[PDB]
Amino acid sequence: DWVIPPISCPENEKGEFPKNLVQIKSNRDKETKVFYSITGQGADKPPVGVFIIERETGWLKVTQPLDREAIAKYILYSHAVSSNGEAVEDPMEIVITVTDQNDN
Repeated sequence: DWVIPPISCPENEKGEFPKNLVQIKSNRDKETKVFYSITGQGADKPPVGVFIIERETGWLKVTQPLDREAIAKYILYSHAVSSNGEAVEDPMEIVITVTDQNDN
């Protein structure tokens, strides 16, 4: 079921950017295919241009990895819409915690 406010994002990820990190999960996805949207520091606010999400699949991808040395937990806001044409967004706060890279 789509119910998990907290999320995890690796740091110092190396490979091919932009790169995907984790899928998103809302809630209204129990009545109609809901699409996503993102806004807040990391997307539109400084640092602007870091995280990006697919309003269709809800895949959370980023152009820049995270850094525990800088921030241990990032926070973003998102909106929801019905792939049918009806808006179903709501002030949703997504919490993204940082986790040790695959290196350990």
